[PDB]
Amino acid sequence: NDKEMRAAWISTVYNLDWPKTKNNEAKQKKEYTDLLDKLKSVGINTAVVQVRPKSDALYKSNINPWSEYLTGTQGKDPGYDPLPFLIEEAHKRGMEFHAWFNPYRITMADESIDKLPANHPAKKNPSWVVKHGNKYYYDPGLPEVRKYIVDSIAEVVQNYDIDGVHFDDYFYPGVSFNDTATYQKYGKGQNKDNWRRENVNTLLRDVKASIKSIKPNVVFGVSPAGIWRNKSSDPTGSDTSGNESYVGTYADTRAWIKQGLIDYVVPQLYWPIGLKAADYSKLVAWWANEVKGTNVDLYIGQGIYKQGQSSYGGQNIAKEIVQQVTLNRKYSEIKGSMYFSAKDIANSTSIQKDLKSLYS
Repeated sequence: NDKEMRAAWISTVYNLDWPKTKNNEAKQKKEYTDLLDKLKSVGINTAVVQVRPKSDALYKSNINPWSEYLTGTQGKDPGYDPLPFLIEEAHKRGMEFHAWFNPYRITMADESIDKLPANHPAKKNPSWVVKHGNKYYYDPGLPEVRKYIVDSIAEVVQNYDIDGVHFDDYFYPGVSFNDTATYQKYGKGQNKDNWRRENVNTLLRDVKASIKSIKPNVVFGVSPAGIWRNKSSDPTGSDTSGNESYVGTYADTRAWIKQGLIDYVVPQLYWPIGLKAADYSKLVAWWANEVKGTNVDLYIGQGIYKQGQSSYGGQNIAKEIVQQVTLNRKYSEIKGSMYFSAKDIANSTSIQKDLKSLYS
């Protein structure tokens, strides 16, 4: 058992949630504690903080360079290690802390691979690197890549009092990923798509095992995209027609659940109730079902960033959050929620009011 999960994602990429200010220890800290206070005032009991937004570290590592989002320049030492502060301030307020990693990302759109610092693992191991479109990734199919990611996670589990380790929804960036050489070396001739899915499964499985061998009671969870497979691809799938995690991304969430490769799962149900392509009410039911008779905790990823902007087709989730969570609580298999993202709680008094009424 446990109390209802009420988490907020605190994203560090492009300084989305924290920190707003660069090159200012005192202000970064105050911005974090101000943010935590806001989240705690509405019932948030867990902070899920992106400590590796981009093959980098918001912490002192012997493996991964300092994150550019602290100072503007990757590899630049900010003069303090943020992570202990971020954990200890969360714990002081009675909140759990999950460290959030992006495993395969190296660059964002259109950045140069030659502007990485010399000790960057992708600089030191160029054979690990795959270009897809306007971005570069670590190859999920290389054993050495998976070891490096396991070792990167293990360092944090060893050195810090985290409660959880968390991956979000980025696995493979598309079907056309140029892993031919790696497939030839390790794929045993298997169907390439299944091979890719199992590369992802293998990473999750090695990470869980590494976590447990250091700290048995630290949890491991993943927030994949809200659709695994549509009914049209697999009749046991969901009555939906959106994008499927099973094939773009090769995030085979069912298999993760069936084999207990994770302690919790957080499908991103970032759509309104009654939306034809991805109806929230249908997906909560489907996912409640997926975890029946397992020990995997299900949390719903809540898309409160959608507040009626034309960018998202006028979809307004924030407006119906009370309805969404009230529906969640009708399923005993659902053990709480994760809100994308913390800035939306911070910046909107109506969201605050609505969360307070759910969590008082």
